[PDB]
Amino acid sequence: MDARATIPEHIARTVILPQGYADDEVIYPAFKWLRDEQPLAMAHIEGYDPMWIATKHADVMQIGKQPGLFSNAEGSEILYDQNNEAFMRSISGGCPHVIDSLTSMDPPTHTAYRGLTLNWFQPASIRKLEENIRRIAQASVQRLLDFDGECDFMTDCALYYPLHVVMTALGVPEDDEPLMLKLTQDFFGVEAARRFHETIATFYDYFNGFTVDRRSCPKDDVMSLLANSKLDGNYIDDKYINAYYVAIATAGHDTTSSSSGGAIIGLSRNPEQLALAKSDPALIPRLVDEAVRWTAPVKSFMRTALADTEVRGQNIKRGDRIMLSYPSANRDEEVFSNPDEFDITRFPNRHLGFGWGAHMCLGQHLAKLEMKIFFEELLPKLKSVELSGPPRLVATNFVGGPKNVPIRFTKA
Ligand code: HEM
Repeated sequence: MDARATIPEHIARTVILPQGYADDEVIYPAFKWLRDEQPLAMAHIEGYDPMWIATKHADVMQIGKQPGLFSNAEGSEILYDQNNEAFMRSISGGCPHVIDSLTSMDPPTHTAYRGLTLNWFQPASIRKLEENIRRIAQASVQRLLDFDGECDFMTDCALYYPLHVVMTALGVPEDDEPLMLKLTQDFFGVEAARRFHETIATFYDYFNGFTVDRRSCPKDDVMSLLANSKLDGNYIDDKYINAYYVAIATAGHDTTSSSSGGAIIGLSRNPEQLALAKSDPALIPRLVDEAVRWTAPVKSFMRTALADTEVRGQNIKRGDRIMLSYPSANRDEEVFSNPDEFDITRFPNRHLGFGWGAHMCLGQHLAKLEMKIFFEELLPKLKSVELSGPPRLVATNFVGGPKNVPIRFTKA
C-alpha cells in the first residue's frame, strides 16, 4: 500500500483519524512513539493518501519556511480522506479548497493577499483596539460571575468572547451574532452540494452589503480596509474579499475559545499556578503562550512537495503529501522539558501553536492580546476554579481542543 510506508498501521490510524484527538492519552503517546522511533516517516492507511508525518519541532519549522518546496495550494491544505476531498472538489469546481483564503494560496499570490491586512494585524495596530477588547472581556467576565459558582466555562463564556472580538475587528454589528455563530458553529462546524452552494451564496450576499457600504462610508476595520483595497488599480474580486471575511472569522473563533478553555483546565488542575498568576500579572502573557502550547488547538495542516527533497535523511518525492503535527512539535523533548505539564512559568516558550513560516497565523498578535486582556479581567475576580467533571474535547484532526469545561468557582 505505497511501499515506502513504514509507520505501523496502529500508530498511523491513531494519528490520522479524528476519533483519537478527543482524548489526550490516546494521541500524545502515539506521537511520542513516532518522535522517538520514526520521527519522519510515511503512513498509508485505508481511505487516505500516503503521507509523511512531520512530528519533530525542527522539521515543522523547516517545511513551513519553504513554500517554494512544500505547497499549500497544490493539494488540500486540510486533512481529508480521498472520499471527502472528492466531495469537496465537486462543491469547489475541480480544486481542493472550498474557498479562496490565504491557506489555499502559494506565493506570489499569497504574499499579495496576505499583504493587504498584514500590518493591521501587527502589534502596534492591534493596540488601538484595547479599550474595546477590555469592554468585551468585562462583559464576558460578568456573565460568568453571574452564575452562582458553577457553569460550563466554554458554552457560558469563552464561546462568545473570541467571536465578539473578531466581529469588532471586521466591523460586523453586535446584533448579528446569530448569523456569525451560524457561520462558524453550524456551516463551518465539525444533495449536500446543492445546499452548500446556496448557503455560501447567502453569506456572500450578506458580507457584500458591508463591502459596498465601506466603499462609501469607511471606518477603521478590516472590512473597510479590504473593501477599499485595490491590487493593480482594481478592487479585489468579490470571491477573494468574501473568502477573506470568512477565513478571519472562522480562523479566529474556535482556536481562541479552545485555548482559553485549555488555560482553565491547566489552572484548575494546577491551583498553584492560579495563585502565581494572581500575584504577578506580568505572568498572564506567559500563561497565554503556555495555554496555546499545551492546548495546540490546530492539530494539523497539510503540504504537498513540489520537488524531490530531503528532510531528516528522508527522500520526499515530488507529489508527496506531508502532515504537519503542531501538537507533536509542541511536546518535542528536544525543545521542552516535561512537555505534558501545564506550567505557566515556562520560558522560553518557543511553541509552534501558531505555526511557523510563510502562513504563520495572521491573527497571533490579536489572539495573544484578547486572551491576555480576558485573563487580566478574570483572574482577580476568582478566589478559585476547579473542574466539576471531565472536559469534552472535539474528535477532529483539524481544529479541536476543549468544547465543554464544566467548572466550579468561588468569587473573590
Ligand atoms: C490561539 C489562537 C490561534 C491559534 C492557535 C491559531 C493557529 C493558527 C495556525 C496553526 C495556522 C497555520 C499556520 C501555518 O501554516 O504556519 C493559522 C492560520 C491563520 N490564522 Fe490563526 N490561530 C489563532 C488565532 C487566530 C486569530 C485570532 C485569527 C484571526 C484574526 C487567525 C487567523 C488566521 C489566518 C487568516 C490564518 C491564515 C494565514 C495564512 O495562510 O497566511 N488566527 N492560525
